[PDB]
Amino acid sequence: VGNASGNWHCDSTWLGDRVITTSTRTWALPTYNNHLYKQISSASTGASNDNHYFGYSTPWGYFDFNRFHCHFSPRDWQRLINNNWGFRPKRLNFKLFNIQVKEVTTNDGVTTIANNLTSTVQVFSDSEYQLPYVLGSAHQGCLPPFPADVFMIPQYGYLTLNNGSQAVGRSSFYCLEYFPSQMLRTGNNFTFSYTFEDVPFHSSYAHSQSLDRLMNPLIDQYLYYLNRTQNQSGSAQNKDLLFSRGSPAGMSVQPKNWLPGPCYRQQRVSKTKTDNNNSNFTWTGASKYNLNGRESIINPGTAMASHKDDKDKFFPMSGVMIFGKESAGASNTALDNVMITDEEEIKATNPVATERFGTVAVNLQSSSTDPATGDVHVMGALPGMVWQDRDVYLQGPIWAKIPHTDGHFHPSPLMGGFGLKHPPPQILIKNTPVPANPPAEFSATKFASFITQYSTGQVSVEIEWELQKENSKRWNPEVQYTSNYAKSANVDFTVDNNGLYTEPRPIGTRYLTRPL
Amino acid sequence: VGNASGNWHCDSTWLGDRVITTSTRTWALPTYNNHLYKQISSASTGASNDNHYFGYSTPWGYFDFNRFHCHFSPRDWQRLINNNWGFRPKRLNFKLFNIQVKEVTTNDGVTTIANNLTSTVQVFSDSEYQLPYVLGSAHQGCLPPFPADVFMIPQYGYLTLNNGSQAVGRSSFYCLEYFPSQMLRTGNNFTFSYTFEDVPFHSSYAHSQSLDRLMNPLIDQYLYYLNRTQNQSGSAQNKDLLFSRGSPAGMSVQPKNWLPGPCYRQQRVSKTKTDNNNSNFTWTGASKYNLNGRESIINPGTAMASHKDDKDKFFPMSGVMIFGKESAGASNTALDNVMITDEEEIKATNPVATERFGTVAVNLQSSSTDPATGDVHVMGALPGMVWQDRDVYLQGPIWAKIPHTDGHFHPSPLMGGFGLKHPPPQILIKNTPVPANPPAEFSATKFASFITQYSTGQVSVEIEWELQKENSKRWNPEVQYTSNYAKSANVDFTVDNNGLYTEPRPIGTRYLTRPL
Amino acid sequence: SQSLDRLMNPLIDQYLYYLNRTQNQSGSAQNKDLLFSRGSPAGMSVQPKNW
Amino acid sequence: ELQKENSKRWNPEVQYTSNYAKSANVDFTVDNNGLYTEPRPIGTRYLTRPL
Amino acid sequence: LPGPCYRQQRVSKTKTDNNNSNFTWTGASKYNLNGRESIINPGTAMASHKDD
Amino acid sequence: NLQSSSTDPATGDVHVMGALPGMVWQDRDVYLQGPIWAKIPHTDGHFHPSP
Repeated sequence: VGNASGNWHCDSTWLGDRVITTSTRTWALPTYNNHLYKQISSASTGASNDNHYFGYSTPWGYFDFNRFHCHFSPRDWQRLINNNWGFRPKRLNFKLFNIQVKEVTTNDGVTTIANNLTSTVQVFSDSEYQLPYVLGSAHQGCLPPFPADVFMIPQYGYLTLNNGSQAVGRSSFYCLEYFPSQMLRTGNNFTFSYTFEDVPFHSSYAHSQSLDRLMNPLIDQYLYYLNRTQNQSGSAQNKDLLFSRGSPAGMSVQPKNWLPGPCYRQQRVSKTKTDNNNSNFTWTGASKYNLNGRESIINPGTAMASHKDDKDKFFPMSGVMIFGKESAGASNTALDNVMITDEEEIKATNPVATERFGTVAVNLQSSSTDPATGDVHVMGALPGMVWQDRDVYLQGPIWAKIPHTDGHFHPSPLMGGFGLKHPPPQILIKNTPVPANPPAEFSATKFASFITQYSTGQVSVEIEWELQKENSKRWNPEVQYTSNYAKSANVDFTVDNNGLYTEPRPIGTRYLTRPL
Repeated sequence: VGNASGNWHCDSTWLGDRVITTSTRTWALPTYNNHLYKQISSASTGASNDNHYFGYSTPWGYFDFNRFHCHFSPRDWQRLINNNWGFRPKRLNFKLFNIQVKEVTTNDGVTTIANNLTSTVQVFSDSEYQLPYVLGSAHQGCLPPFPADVFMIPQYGYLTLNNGSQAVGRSSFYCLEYFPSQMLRTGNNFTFSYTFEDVPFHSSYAHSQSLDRLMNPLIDQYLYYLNRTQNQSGSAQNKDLLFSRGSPAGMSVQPKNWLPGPCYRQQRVSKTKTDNNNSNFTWTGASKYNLNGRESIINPGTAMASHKDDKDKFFPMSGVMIFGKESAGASNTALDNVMITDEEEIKATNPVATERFGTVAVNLQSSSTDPATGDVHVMGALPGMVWQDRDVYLQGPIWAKIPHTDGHFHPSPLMGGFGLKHPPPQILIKNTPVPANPPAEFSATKFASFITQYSTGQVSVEIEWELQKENSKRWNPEVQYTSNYAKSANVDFTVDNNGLYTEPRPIGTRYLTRPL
Repeated sequence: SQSLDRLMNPLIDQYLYYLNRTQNQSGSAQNKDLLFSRGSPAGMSVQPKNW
Repeated sequence: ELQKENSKRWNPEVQYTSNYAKSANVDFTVDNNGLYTEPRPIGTRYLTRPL
Repeated sequence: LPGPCYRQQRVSKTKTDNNNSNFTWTGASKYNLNGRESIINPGTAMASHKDD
Repeated sequence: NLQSSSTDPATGDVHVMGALPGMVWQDRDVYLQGPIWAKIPHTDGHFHPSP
């Protein structure tokens, strides 16, 4: 009661091929739905057969830290980037301590808050993945990137089989109260350990060679190919068949061994509105998939390059990660209030999201006006493909539960990060309802007179990350993320005079190089 | 919760060649910056390119006892002085107990304070010197020289590379929340031990001989020197060269072996305004150094004597330690509200801050009107120099972190005291934020509704001081600091009818004598 | 990350004083007098340093 | 013998890097005539530490 | 860099080459210590004469 | 001084130095009839305590 339940453990430790990050934040949890489960749907709303949903709202909250900046600090994030070809999660240690349940009452303008010492808050971990996993969707409410900040616990809500604002019979309704949970008073605590499964290192490197440019620029090939089918000689046209062998002179015609990654073309958009086509093609123009009638737009889809060459002003309509900007709005907001990621270090293996994959024949030439070369806007597969995946970001996601089905393909989370069959389980928390003064005679009616109260406390999260040191005999210097040494009124990743932490821009992880 | 976390340990123990002082004070710590870090600078203010700054304000407080009177009592300070040639710090024991976190609320004039039993206060020690050390600067907020007094914990604030109210890229922003800290409830406590590094004893002695007066006043020297170059004989002038050997008759011309300490002349100022020159030369006249454009005045600089001979009414414009006077103001204030220290027992080795170091030749005499003897106002170095350092005072500083660079010189803190590569680390303390009642639906916006509350408690500090007994065969009595045995209405170092502790005047440490 | 002249805490004053003004303003143009003030973030170039 | 850095500096550090921009000549290499050239001198002071 | 230096006045052994007057005191180099200043004998280790 | 449109230079003779990192010097030679030792004054500090 009068004894601390835990200490403030927050720091980072660098150990050769491993790094350990520990974060601690102060949280606050209010009573949700007034201790009630509620049925929710898109019934009697803006409608739209492509936005219908059916689920439930639980009085439970949940802890989430699926954002990198929850663990690594800007400086740490830098050290990782400039010196490591890759990294991965390993172990996990979750702590919940210093439970403070506060009771609140108001009257005639007077609002006084008191301590309900004899109160409990329930906690449990869905370590069997029996409940709907909602951490895969980049939602807000995670641990504040700034340690001194205080946050609220996001409310838990799930969805089920819906048929246009109307459920089916095979739909599932889950009750979190049907789970064994540990009740904690002001002097209690809650600990939990997790072990990440074996997954490939993240690509924190950028290729030094393009898939199409691997051969030796000094030696010819012992292979030949159809050079000219027209045959020049002074007769304008005379058919004939001629062949030639590859050479540094013509690299685009040499026989390769592999092919660029898959491709699902999207529409292009210029940052300068003055350069954009008119009309509102946001929806009617965007690329989307059709799933049981209701079709959904495609966010960062197939890992494709954002822009080509110098044209750094273009970007996929919905093929890039876009983060907020502290003060940014919810609906309006212009460019100067958002941050668009630039997937560029992928142009060496993956195609460009806006342009075509390639060209394919469509007919024969038997006395027919050949050819028929048609543009390809959607590929996928083909034995021999080689591609990079989407890069992760400081404020970007971390992991995502790989849907349990009969099959999948390169289960890399399209939003970036790691795909885990068994990811860090959901940690659910809830304030125990404390009924107010009951009547003086029995009433089998559902009780509804509860004492309004909330709870606060700290929370620690320790994660051990396995690194992968770089081994390159590259002679010339490397590209490194650095801060503008120039004079400035504001220091990047700090606080303003009003005291507010702002993240200047998103940061990738691909700066060091490696031969393809 | 209902059990004391510690006792009131405050006393002194004299043990031959060692003395142990233990102090205990009651502290109070309010929430700073509303749990926020803020960017601060001299942007949009009185300007002045010599007063620009750029730093940050932390919600953290800090414990400081870098003042002698925090440990030694007036009587103790006397015993030390009258009987010891020197002394030094040895061990350190810091205790933090009886944590009392109080919660406060106000409404319609009504202000009631309550106990938040289930609350914590964070504490940690920068034992790796990773954070900006701000104890070197004689700031206020230390432990009250009077035990019964209660004090507040000073707020922590640091500065970084600034370019005229505008930072650079190489500037550093530190977050104290990124440090592992121990959280304490009402029944918890915090202990810490430190070991002072090996440093020379402080000079608690005054020389019995002047550097220029060491030789035997009864014996001549076997060395000669140019006595007269004019040659008298009745021809008014006749060149010639004559030599003579040293003698008690002429001591100022005898060959010595050493030289007085360094010197950086300052302007002189008389206590009697009527004797002072007109105008405001405080700035345009004072001595200062130029560091990257912005120049800063020089406080107690090179250890030089304050006044010479009888002229005890003069003092360096900025070469002496000046303490307040309890009721003294901040800007105005006249002589009768300040206390100026008198560095006098140093005239035997060190020069006078106001006068010149000496005279130096500036040319030859080859048929040229010699000499050229020019005054010296700045010296430093020279093999053979010997000097004393600035004396410490009862209310004066104690230690100071020696800046980590490639080199330094006699790293004695100019303000006096001891120079420590690894000084007593900074002890930072902070009230854990307790969020008020949150909404009923999620909001990823930065939380800002906190329950206002403060904390109080005691704090113990034990320090073992190594002494250095005196060994002098001096026959005649010594000078001792004593109290005016005469009748008086007020007893020195006590309290008035209104109950207020006042320190009559500053006290040096140099009373006993020792042959040079 | 810090300049020798800029180490002190930009939030706390100093318990040390120094000769602030030797001219003394009051409406008599010039009137000598001696006045002192203690260091402050307001005037860092006049605060007592250590090195 | 090296001396690893131990700084709890939050914000990124200044690092020596190569101009990622397009260029006809790669720094610290050889020209068509085969001659090694060193673009410019390089210091060693990029990382930071509290004074 | 060469060692420290505290220049002194020069004197020729041949009086005929010396400047007039008695600069022995008013010309010599000395330090000031608490009012009473004292001449400087062999001070900073400096060479006596140069070249020939 | 500087040279900004100002009649430079200003090269002034030095008659007193001392210190400066990088200095190297010899000490006074001893003589057959010369001194031998000398007690180094006990103070807070000194510099190359060669008599």
